[PDB]
Amino acid sequence: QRDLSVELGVASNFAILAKAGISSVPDSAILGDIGVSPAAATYITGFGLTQDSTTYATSPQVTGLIYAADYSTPTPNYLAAAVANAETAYNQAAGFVDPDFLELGAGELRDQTLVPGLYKWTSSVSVPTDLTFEGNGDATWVFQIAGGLSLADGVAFTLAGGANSTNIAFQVGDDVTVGKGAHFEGVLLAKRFVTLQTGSSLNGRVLSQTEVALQKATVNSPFVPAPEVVQ
Amino acid sequence: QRDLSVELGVASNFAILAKAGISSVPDSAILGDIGVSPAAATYITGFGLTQDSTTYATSPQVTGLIYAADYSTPTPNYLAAAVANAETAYNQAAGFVDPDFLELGAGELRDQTLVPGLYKWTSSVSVPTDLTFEGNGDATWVFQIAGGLSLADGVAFTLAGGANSTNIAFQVGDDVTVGKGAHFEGVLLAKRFVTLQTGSSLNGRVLSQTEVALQKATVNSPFVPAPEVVQ
Ligand SMILES: *[C@@H]1O[C@H](CO)[C@@H](O[C@H]2O[C@H](CO)[C@@H](O[C@@H]3O[C@H](CO[C@@H]4O[C@H](CO)[C@@H](O)[C@H](O)[C@@H]4O)[C@@H](O)[C@H](O)[C@@H]3O)[C@H](O)[C@H]2NC(C)=O)[C@H](O)[C@H]1NC(C)=O
Ligand SMILES: *[C@@H]1O[C@H](CO)[C@@H](O[C@H]2O[C@H](CO)[C@@H](O[C@@H]3O[C@H](CO[C@@H]4O[C@H](CO)[C@@H](O)[C@H](O)[C@@H]4O)[C@@H](O)[C@H](O)[C@@H]3O)[C@H](O)[C@H]2NC(C)=O)[C@H](O)[C@H]1NC(C)=O
Repeated sequence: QRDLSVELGVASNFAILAKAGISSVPDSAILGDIGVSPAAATYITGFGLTQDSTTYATSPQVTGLIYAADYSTPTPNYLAAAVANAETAYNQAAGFVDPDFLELGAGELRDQTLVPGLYKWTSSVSVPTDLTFEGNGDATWVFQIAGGLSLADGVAFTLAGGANSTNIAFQVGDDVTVGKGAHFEGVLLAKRFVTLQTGSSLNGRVLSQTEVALQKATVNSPFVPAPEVVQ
Repeated sequence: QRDLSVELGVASNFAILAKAGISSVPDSAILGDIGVSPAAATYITGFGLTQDSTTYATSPQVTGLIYAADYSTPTPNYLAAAVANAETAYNQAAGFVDPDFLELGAGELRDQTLVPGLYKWTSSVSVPTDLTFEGNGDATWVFQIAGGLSLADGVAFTLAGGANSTNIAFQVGDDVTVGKGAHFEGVLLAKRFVTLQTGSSLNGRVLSQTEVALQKATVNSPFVPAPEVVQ
């Protein structure tokens, strides 16, 4: 019943967006664009970046484009808006009041099934086992985590009942780590570091205010609609 | 006392933004960028556009850059966001309830002094004489006009008491016309056509969902902060 949609603005153009840097131990696999701002291109590492034709770059690990804050106009302002929009989104997700679940499992989410609503914690959160999201194509979930977030090696987020991960948002105050072969679902609004350990995969987006590290990770963000030109 | 700020997102990057076209009878003089989307560059007329180096154009009449929806990546998505943000802003300005002034002067604003607040009309609005905005550096005004808006030749909008035109918004449902040598203050959220007649001037921005016509007009939009790069 409650609308806990989070608005992402330009950030919904990005598989990954980071303020300070993005790194990869290859081969990672990214479906969607990636960007850093205010960081310049030197802080996107492990991608073997080739430039054009000079407002973006390409990389074999990115199906899509790579944007850095020191690229040619209008990328800088394109990125600044994505970043500010990402900050706006973080703060909205954190802004929600009157949670439905408070301190659930003392921070440990074990063989859980999460119904739609607001989940808050004052601690870190560990997911030792598979976690299920159940509700309809329109149900929204928001998670407010004041500490860090981890998923144990091999755990999967799975969707049930028609749940859509464009409607799942994680606001996290401290470092996030997705263990090896683990699977993540939703939009990751991280104030600090994010690490996607080897062979981990993520259906959603990663928006970090510091740094994003991928270790042979797979990131699949939703497609962007082609803005339709009037010739 | 009331916060009637309107959020413009990427549109605050633009002196002028239009959906269907921008035209000029030269020399107009624009401080700030201009853009059309979803329209392509063929619909920016009278500007003698030179292209780069291919994601934007220049024109002697534009101190700043020109963006069209058919320019090279990432301009299309840069523009789509500016445009959608402009639509969001229009709808917010129209969305406000409980006006302070309703049907003021039966649509005619004559030797008026407008205090901060919500002004609504179900009609068109004519300004036959100079109009004064009085309030502080933080006071906000919003105008909801269901019909058109005109300023008579030679009339000026003037600011008093520390009023700031970044805090003045006009939402207008039908064509706008600023007469010859007339002077406009504020953000113009126009659902249809906008015409700035010969020698008219505007301190603010013009955001139109159809077409913008300038006739030797002067448009001065607020400066955009350089997003500050981390090399
Ligand atoms: C999870 O939830 C996501 C968030 O909504 C869904 O995203 C999609 O939802 C619908 C999937 O079909 C899409 O709605 C469709 O939109 C098209 C748009 O086409 C054009 O739209 C123009 C307006 O901009 C119009 O001129 C005209 O309608 C034109 O056709 C529309 O045609 C369809 O009728 C339908 O309304 C929606 O656009 C899309 N959203 C995004 C962000 O891409 C996911 O589908 C959903 N997935 C699952 C597994 O549940
Ligand atoms: C009309 O109202 C406009 C809307 O506010 C005003 O716009 C300006 O307002 C202030 C004019 O001085 C500006 O505030 C200043 O912001 C600078 C920012 O500098 C840097 O900011 C970083 C954060 O992003 C920080 O790292 C650090 O602060 C750094 O210095 C700040 O330094 C100043 O202390 C001050 O706060 C404001 O930025 C600016 N807004 C815009 C949109 O440009 C107009 O000034 C006002 N004009 C009139 C005539 O009343």
